[PDB]
Amino acid sequence: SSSVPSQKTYQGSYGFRLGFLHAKSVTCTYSPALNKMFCQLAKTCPVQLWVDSTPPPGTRVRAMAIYKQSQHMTEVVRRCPHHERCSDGLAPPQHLIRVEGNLRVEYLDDRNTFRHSVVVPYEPPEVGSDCTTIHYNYMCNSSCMGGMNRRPILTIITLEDSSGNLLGRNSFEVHVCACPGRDRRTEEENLRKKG
Amino acid sequence: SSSVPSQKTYQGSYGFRLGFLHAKSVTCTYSPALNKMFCQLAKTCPVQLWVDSTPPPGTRVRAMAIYKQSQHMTEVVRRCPHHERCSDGLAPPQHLIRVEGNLRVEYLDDRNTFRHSVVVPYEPPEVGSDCTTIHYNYMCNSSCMGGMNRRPILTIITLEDSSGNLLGRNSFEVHVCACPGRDRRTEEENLRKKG
Amino acid sequence: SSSVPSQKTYQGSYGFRLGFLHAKSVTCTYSPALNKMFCQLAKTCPVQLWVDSTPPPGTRVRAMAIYKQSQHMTEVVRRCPHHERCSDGLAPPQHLIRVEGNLRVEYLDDRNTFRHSVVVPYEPPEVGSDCTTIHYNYMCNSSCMGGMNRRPILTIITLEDSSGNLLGRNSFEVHVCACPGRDRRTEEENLRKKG
Amino acid sequence: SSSVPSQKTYQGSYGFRLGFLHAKSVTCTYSPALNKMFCQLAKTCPVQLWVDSTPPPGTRVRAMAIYKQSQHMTEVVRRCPHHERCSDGLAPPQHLIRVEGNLRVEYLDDRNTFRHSVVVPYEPPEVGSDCTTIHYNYMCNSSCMGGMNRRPILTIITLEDSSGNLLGRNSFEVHVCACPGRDRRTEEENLRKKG
DNA sequence: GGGCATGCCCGGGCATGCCC
DNA sequence: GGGCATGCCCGGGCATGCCC
Ligand SMILES: *C[C@@H]1C(=O)C2CCN1CC2
Ligand SMILES: *C[C@@H]1C(=O)C2CCN1CC2
Ligand SMILES: *C[C@@H]1C(=O)C2CCN1CC2
Ligand SMILES: *C[C@@H]1C(=O)C2CCN1CC2
Ligand SMILES: *C[C@H]1C(=O)C2CCN1CC2
Ligand SMILES: *C[C@H]1C(=O)C2CCN1CC2
Ligand SMILES: *C[C@H]1C(=O)C2CCN1CC2
Ligand SMILES: *C[C@H]1C(=O)C2CCN1CC2
Ligand SMILES: [Zn+2]
Ligand SMILES: [Zn+2]
Ligand SMILES: [Zn+2]
Ligand SMILES: [Zn+2]
Repeated sequence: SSSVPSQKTYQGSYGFRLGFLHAKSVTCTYSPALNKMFCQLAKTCPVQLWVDSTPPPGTRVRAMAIYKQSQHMTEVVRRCPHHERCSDGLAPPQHLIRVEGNLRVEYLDDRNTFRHSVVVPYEPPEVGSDCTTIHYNYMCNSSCMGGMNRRPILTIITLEDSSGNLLGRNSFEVHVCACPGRDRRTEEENLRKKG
Repeated sequence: SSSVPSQKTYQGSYGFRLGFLHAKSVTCTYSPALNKMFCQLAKTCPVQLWVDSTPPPGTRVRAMAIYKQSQHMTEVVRRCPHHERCSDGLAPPQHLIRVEGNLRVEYLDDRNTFRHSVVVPYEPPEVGSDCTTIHYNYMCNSSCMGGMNRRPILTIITLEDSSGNLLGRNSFEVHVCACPGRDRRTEEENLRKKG
Repeated sequence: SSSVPSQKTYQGSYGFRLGFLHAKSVTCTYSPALNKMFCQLAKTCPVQLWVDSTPPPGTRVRAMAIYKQSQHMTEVVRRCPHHERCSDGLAPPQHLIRVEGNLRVEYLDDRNTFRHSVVVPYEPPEVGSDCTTIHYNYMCNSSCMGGMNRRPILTIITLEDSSGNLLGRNSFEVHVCACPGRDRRTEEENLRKKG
Repeated sequence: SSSVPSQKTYQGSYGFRLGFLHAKSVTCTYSPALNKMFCQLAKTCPVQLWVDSTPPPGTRVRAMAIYKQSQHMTEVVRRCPHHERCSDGLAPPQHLIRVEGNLRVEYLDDRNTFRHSVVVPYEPPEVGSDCTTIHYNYMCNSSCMGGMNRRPILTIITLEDSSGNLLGRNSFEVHVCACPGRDRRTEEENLRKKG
C-alpha cells in the first residue's frame, strides 16, 4: 500500500552489488565514503553490476530515482519543466534517468505511484569479465528549479526476474552538477571536519 | 522592419517621465545611479507616471520587457517554463509583466514580433497630485533557468494615444531577485570601485 | 564580366559609412587600426549605418562575404559542411551571414556568380539618433575546415536603391573565432612589432 | 542488447594477435607502450595478423572503430561531413576505415547499431611467412570537426568464421594526425613524466 | 624539424536563491 | 543580516593542422 519503493540493500541469493570506475569538472566521480555518484547533466554515468551466481534467463535491471530526505520521499522524482521542453527517441521527456547504448530499453510510468523507471535486460559478463556495465544518463542537475531543486536523490537498482520477483536491490546517492570534482571534494571535507 | 522595439527615451510634447518611490530583502528599491529597479518576484513594483501637459482622452500606457545586452536583444522576454506552469485570471501564463489593481488591463501578443506587452488606460492624477502610479508585477526572477537566465532586461514604458501614436517613451533596467537591497548595494559599490 | 564583387570604399552622395560599438572571450571587438571585427560564431555582431543625407524610400542594405587574399578571392565564401548540417527558418544552411531581428530579411544566391548575400530594408534612424544598427551573425568560425579554413574574409556592405543602383559601399575584415579579445590583441601587437 | 561492441582481448583457440612494423611526419608509427598507432589521413596503416593455429576456410577479418572514452562509447564513429563530401569505388563515403589492395572487401552498416565495419577474407601466410598483413586507411584525422573531434578511438579487429562465430579479438588505439612522430613522442613523454 | 594560430580545457572566483 | 551551494565566467595553457 506504500507508494514509496524500498531502498533497503538486498544482495540476495545471487550476491548482487554495484561497482564504480575510479579534476574539478570531471564528467563523473564516485565517493565510496558517501556512497554517492557526482556526475554531469546528460553525460555517461557507468554503473557496474556484479553477481556471485548467474541470474536466470529473462532477468531485468530497473533504475528508479527517489528523494533521499524523509520530507521529500513521497514526491515523485521528475525532470524539471525547462529540461522537459528540451530527445533520443524512446525516453519520455519527463523521465530523469535514461539508458544509452541499449537496444532493449523500456521506460515505465507506474500507474498507481506515478513513478518513472527505466529497465534493460540483464546480460551476463562476457567470458573472462567479472561484471556488466550499464551507461545511465541523468537529464537534470540536482539544482534544477521546479525539479530536484537542490534536494538529494537516491538511484535504486533492482535485479528482477521475468516474473517480477525481486532478486536483488542496491542504491547510491546522486548529485548531478556542473563540477563533480569540486562538489565531491567539498562534501568529503565537510564530512571529515563536521560530520 | 525591425522586431526590436525602440528603447530611446522620448519625453515628447507632454513632458513624460517616470518616477520611483524611495534593507537586504526589501520588496523593492530603485537605484537612480543605475536607472535600475531591484524587486522581488510577484511583488508590487510601483512606477509613477509624470507629465507636464495632460494627454488626450483615450491615452494608454504600455509596458514591455527587452533584453538589455546587444547579444540578447532579438530574443523575446518570456516567463520561464517552471513559473509558466504555476494566475490572476487575465494574464497569459507566458507573460513576465503583469498589472495589479486595474479593471482595464489588456495583455497583448504581437503577431509579427511575438513580443508580450501589458496595457492600461492612462488616468490623470487626482487634483492636488502630481503623478499617477501603476503597480507592476514581475513573474520570474532575472536568474530563472529557461527564462531570463541571469540576463538583464529593460522595461520600456510607452504613452500612446488611442490611434497608436507614440506620445512618450521611457525605460528602466529591472533586476528581479530574492534580495533587492543586497544586490543593489553590491552593484552600486562595484560601479563606484570598478565602473 | 567579373565574378568578384568590388570591395572599393564608396561613401557616395549620401555620405555612407559604417560604425562599431566600443576581455579574452568577449562576444565581439572591433579594431579600428585593422578595420577588422573579431567576433564569435552565431553571436550578435552589430554594425551601424551612418549617412549624411537620407537615402530614397525603398533603399536596401546588402551584406556579402569575400575572401580578402588575392589567391582566394574568386572562391565563393560558404558555410562549412559540418555547420551546414547543423536554423532560424529563412536562412539557407549554406549561407555564412545571417541577419537577426528583422522581419524583412531576404537571402539571395546569385545565379551567375553563385555568391550569397543577405538584404534588409534601409531604415532611417529614429528622431534624435545618428545611425541605424543591423545585427549580423556569422555562422562559421574563420578556422572551419572545408569552409573559410583559416582564410580571412571581408564583409562588404552596400547601400542600394530599389532599382539596383549602388548608392554606397563599405567593408571590414572579419575574424570569427572562439576568443576575439585574445586574437585582436595578438594581431594588433604583431602589427606594431612586425608590420 | 548492447549496441557497443566488445573490446575485450580474446586470443582464442587459434592464438590470434596483432603485430606492427617498426621522424616527425613519418606516415605511421606504433607505440607498444600505449598500444597505439599514430598515422596520417588516407595513408597506408599496415596491421599484421598472427595465429598459432590455422583458422578454418571461410574465415573473415573485420575492423570497426569505437570511441575509447566511456563518455563517447555509445556514439558511432563516422567520417566527418567535410571528408564525406570528398573515393575508391566501394567504400561508402561515411566509413572511416577502408582496406586497400584487396579484391574481396565488404563494407557493412549494422542495421541495429548503425555501426560501420570493413571485412576481408582471412588468408593464411605464404609458406615461410609467420603473418598476414592488411593495409588499412583511416579517412579522417582524429581532430576532425563534426567527426572524431579530438576523441580517441580504438580499432577492434575480429577474426570470425563463416558462420559468424567469434574466433579472436584484439584492439589498438588509433591517433590519425598530421605529425605521427611528434604526437607519439609527446604522448610517450607525458606518460613517463605524468602518467 | 622548428614554430604559429586557434578551439577548447581547466582551476580560481562571482552572483544569487535560500538557509540560518 | 550573515553565510553556503552551485551554474557559469574567466585568463592561463595544451593539442594539432599547417607554415616555413
Ligand atoms: C567490472 C569489469 C572490470 O573489472 C573491468 C572494468 C569493467 N568491467 C569490465 C573490465
Ligand atoms: C507622484 C505622487 C507624489 O508625489 C506622492 C507619491 C505618489 N504620487 C502621489 C503622492
Ligand atoms: C549610432 C547610434 C549612437 O550613437 C548610439 C549607439 C547606436 N546608435 C544609437 C545610439
Ligand atoms: C609478419 C611477417 C614478418 O615477420 C615479415 C614482415 C611482415 N610479415 C611478412 C614478413
Ligand atoms: C567545474 C566545471 C566548470 O565550471 C568548468 C571547468 C571545470 N568544470 C567543467 C566546466
Ligand atoms: C535577501 C532575502 C533573504 O534571503 C531573506 C532575508 C532578507 N531577504 C528576504 C528573505
Ligand atoms: C577565449 C574564450 C575561451 O576559450 C573561453 C574563455 C574566454 N573565451 C570564451 C570561452
Ligand atoms: C608533422 C608533419 C608536418 O607538419 C610536415 C613535416 C613533417 N610532417 C609531414 C609534413
Ligand atoms: Zn532540469
Ligand atoms: Zn521563472
Ligand atoms: Zn563551420
Ligand atoms: Zn574528416
